[PDB]
Amino acid sequence: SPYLITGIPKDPKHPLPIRKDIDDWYLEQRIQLTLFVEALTVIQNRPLNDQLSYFRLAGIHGAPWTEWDGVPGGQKDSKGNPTGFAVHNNYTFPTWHRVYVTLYEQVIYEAMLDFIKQNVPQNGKADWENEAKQWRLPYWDFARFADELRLPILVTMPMVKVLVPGQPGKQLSKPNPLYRFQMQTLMGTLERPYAITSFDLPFDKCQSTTKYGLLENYNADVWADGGQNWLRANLALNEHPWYQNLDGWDSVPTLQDMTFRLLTTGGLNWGEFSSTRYAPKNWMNLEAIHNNVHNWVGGFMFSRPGRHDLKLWGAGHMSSVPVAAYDPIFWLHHCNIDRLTAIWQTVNSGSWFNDDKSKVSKDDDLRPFHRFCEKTRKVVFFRSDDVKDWRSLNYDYAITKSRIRKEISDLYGQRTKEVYKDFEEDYILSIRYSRYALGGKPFQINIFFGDVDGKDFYDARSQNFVGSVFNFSGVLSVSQLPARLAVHYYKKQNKGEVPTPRYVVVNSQGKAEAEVKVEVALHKTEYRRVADGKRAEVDDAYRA
Amino acid sequence: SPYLITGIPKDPKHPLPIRKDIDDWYLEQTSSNRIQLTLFVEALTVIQNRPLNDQLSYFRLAGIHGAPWTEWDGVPTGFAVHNNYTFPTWHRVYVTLYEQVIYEAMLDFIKQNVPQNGKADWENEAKQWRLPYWDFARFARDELRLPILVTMPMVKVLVPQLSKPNPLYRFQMQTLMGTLERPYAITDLPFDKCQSTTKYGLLENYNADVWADGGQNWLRANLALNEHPWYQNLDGWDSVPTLQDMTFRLLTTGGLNWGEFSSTRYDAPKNWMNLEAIHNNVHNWVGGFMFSRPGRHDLKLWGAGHMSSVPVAAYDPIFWLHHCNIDRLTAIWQTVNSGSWFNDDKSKVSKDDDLRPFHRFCEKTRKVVFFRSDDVKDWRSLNYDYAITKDASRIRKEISDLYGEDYILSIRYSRYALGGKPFQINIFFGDVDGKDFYDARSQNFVGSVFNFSGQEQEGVLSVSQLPARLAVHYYKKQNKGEVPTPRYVVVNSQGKAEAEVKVEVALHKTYRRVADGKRAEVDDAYRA
Ligand SMILES: [O-][O-]
Ligand SMILES: [Cu+2]
Ligand SMILES: [Cu+2]
Ligand SMILES: [Cu+2]
Ligand SMILES: [Cu+2]
Repeated sequence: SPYLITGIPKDPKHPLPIRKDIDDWYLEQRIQLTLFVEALTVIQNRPLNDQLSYFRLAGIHGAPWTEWDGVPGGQKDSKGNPTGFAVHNNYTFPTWHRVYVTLYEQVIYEAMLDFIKQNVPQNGKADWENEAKQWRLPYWDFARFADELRLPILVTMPMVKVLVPGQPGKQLSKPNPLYRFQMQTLMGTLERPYAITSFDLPFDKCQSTTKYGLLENYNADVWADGGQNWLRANLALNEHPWYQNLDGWDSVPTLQDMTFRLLTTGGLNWGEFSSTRYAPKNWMNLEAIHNNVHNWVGGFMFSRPGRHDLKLWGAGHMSSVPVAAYDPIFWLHHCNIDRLTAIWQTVNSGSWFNDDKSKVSKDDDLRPFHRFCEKTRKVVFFRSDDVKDWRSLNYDYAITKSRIRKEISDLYGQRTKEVYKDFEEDYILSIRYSRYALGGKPFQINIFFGDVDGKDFYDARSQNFVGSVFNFSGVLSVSQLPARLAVHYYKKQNKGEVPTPRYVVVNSQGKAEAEVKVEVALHKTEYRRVADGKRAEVDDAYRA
Repeated sequence: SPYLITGIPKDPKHPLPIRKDIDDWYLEQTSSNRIQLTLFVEALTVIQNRPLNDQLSYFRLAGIHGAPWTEWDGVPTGFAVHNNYTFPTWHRVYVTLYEQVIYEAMLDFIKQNVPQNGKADWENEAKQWRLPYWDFARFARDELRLPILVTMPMVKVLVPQLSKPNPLYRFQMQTLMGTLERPYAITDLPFDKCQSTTKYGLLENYNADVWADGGQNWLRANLALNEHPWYQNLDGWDSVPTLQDMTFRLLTTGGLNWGEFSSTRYDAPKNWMNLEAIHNNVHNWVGGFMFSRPGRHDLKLWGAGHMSSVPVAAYDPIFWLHHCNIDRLTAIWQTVNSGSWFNDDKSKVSKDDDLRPFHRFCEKTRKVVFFRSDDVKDWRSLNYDYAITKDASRIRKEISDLYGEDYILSIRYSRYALGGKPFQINIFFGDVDGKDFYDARSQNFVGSVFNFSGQEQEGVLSVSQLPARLAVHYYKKQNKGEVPTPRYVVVNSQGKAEAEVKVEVALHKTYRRVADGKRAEVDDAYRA
């Protein structure tokens, strides 16, 4: 039978339960924690031929590009480009992923019920079923201060203590299914047709998902499980201009600034908000922010030229669209992207596929996700209008359940406001590029104000770095970066002059790509364009 | 009981088998017939899963060294010898104990898992296997590194093929070590809140549940292991890892007596480069000892772990691989200093100390007695060897191949300067950054001395030596030829500077003292 995606079934006793912040949810805890851990462990341990195994569910998103729920799987097109179900660089990006997250949530809920049926004693039946019915997939608030932004506590824990129903007072420390996804062998040697086999990282050599764990110049057996370098990921997540590392300047995490802007800027239409797909004012979009977070969580650079004692590179699944869904944090990230969509919808209530560009895609089938159309009595694919109201999938968020503008400021606008207040003008960077510029491989666009260090053009530790744009998806693509504070620093160092944005396109070997076109400009409001960007050159040894 | 320690029994098919470099061995084993690798993985797994009342469980064998300070083998401060001249010999017997237990567990594994017609092949491999050593001072297969196998969470083994958790990656118990059953509970750093050993995994500003298993930050460990002067960070200067230089010097410098070579104990200065001091820094570099740092930092390079901590270091499986190489360095030095064995007025006293709790049978009396140092002067009597000492005629050239005006830093300190707590003495040439006085990334950093401890015997202090030739050469070039006055900072586990700690630091040149060290002030928020 087709798998009909409904969201968790509606119980009068459980009216629109909320998806909680995963750090809040964990800190308060332990039946729901036990349920989620036990259910997800079962799901991750299902066989490859079980379509509701974790592997096959993550598989929907990308590699290994197989069928799912009876829907033919993908393949490389005539361009040489892998074709799968997930939508990137198009206006259905938020709605495709809305249904995807709901699928995952529903499968977990059903495994929770099966866990209760097999493991909980009569005394505890109804309480445990009650918690299953109130549970919803937690979100990771990547833009909320945990002083700094952080990966969820639970994601950084290799083991988690759970309850043992029937043995009161007894708890067990179990492998945490949110920490990593581990298979029984290297993903490159799975049974056909499931092997993860173009990609520029050795994901065929991984048994487990990893964050920053893949580096060139280590034994290939290290890549089987490169570990969870969550401290490194937290560092990347707190990216900000380089000058803010100097004494006497305050910092603001660029991710939080971007998210505050995304949620509070008015006058965007759906097409502008929903996607990177292409007034530079309106280029700050959901998908661009989501792309940078993918990069910062997983890492995308496998190597770096030269010799470096401190090694800040390292690659991992979340930066790679074909395999990102295997990392258990993928779903928590997309749960928050769904939350951000709901928030924006709530404060932009008429802007639903409302422009001439996105209207073309409004009625796209969101394959492979089935539902029953009661009006025609047929099994059909989800469409974006079916999930316009996320509440018809029987979940909500606290923030979307009157005080939403205040809550946005309180969660994402306090630091920005505090530091900006020290300086009444805004500056932004516009960035436009082609996701195909490097034959489909990912790349990072880094922008600098002032001289670029030809051996160090990578991150917030690089002299004069201002911000990055990550080409996750591998028509054009756009993004936007805050630039106000970095321009102020530059003006201070350079007699008030406005800086020329300088950019470098960095590939997964940490080298600069000279023929990837990027259009970068600096804009000002008391927006007008005030400087045109230029490519910076790097050292000979660092040139692709 | 008693458990008689003998080394692996002699087998005429296996004359004096060598303890191999663990990276070479792992590549031999994987580079399909991985029988020795399977044997070591499976046997150490079984040993790690033995119960606490089994004195041959991993926990109890590690417990000999320090916490939780219980009996072992009927023998009622840990047993481990530190800051004394029996440091190399006590640990020689300890490593042999570990190796023999694993071998016996290998035989058990074969009896349990190998079909009858395969047993001879598998037994042949067990009998050839010896505990591999970690060559912490050899460039790994550009830089020094933790062993390949220590950095792998999972390892593929034969089923007499299958991926299994790697018992060399961590030691994991089923509960937090603070809650174990009396008397075994591990109850400074929150080691009671650990279920697993960790490298750099304990940081203060994170949820305590993170500490249950702080992970294996092996990239950070590798960075520490490659410690060298800050200036070698700059374009386009060449770098030399201090650990490799120290090791080359330890092995090639003639004229030390056993007392000088064997220990940090100080009851001149050119002779303060000793085995125990190098071993101490490696402990720090593998595990990390700083739990916190004051002030605002984007890049967080601190974090603490078991290997930096005397009472719990033996729980980390790399402990044994590190001590295997310390034993190899002893054997190399013995080979090139053959007349120097507890043979000076200082160390002679300690030679007949019983190496408790380790039992052996005396053939002269047919009694069970304790090991003494002279019983293991010849390590081959324990039926193992090292390639480098089995072929001794070339030893000088191999040492050079592997690890190879002079200026040296001398450092004399009390292990109990902070009441027994660990600390790191960092030395600088030039101005010190009052908010960054910690490592190779800190401006003008030259090198560190780690106090591996956790009051000192009257009249007893500790010494170490650091290479300084390249660092002085740089500072003079950059500073109008000025010979640098060494500046020191004594750093505690909170990343703050301990000003009420007196250390004796001095710069010597070919040796004559040419400069006296001074304590560097740091920012107020960074002062202990
Ligand atoms: O979007 O993954
Ligand atoms: Cu996606
Ligand atoms: Cu995504
Ligand atoms: Cu010891
Ligand atoms: Cu030691």
